[PDB]
Amino acid sequence: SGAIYVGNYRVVNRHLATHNDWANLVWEDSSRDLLVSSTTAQGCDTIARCDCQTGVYYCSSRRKHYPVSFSKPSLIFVEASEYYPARYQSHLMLAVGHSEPGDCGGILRCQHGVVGIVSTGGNGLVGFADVRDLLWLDE
Ligand SMILES: CCS(=O)(=O)c1ccc(OC)c(NC(=O)N2CCC[C@H](C(N)=O)C2)c1
Ligand SMILES: [Zn+2]
Repeated sequence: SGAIYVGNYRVVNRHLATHNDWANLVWEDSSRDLLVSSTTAQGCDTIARCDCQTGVYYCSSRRKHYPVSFSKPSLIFVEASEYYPARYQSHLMLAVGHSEPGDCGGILRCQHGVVGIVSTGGNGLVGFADVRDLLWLDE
């Protein structure tokens, strides 16, 4: 679990969105596993606007942060789950690191701010949904 709070927006994994997120829907994209809902309280998180390929992510299944080197956002094949059929997920960044399904939502950050959230994983792999291209999160 986990979310990003910036301005009047809450960014979460689309597969973990609540009834309240869908009732206050701003934008969603199944192909990216992202959903953004509106909030009444002001968020203070900062979104990175950069091309960093190194950062630190929070891993809840270890209660620890880990440094990662990650690939540029791209279309990557993701095996079927109870949430989605087998498909290509877009804007996904892959890295070597520990992750379990419940780690989705953990923030990945670089020196410029929030880069994305955990969205997929594998055997010694962790994948992050990028949010740096969503310029409207700041206006
Ligand atoms: C044996 C567990 S594992 O295959 O290593 C593993 C580690 C980590 C994992 O998530 C961090 C997973 N689960 C997933 O990647 N997904 C399930 C939830 C929806 C995700 C999506 N964006 O489509 C895909 C499996
Ligand atoms: Zn950066």
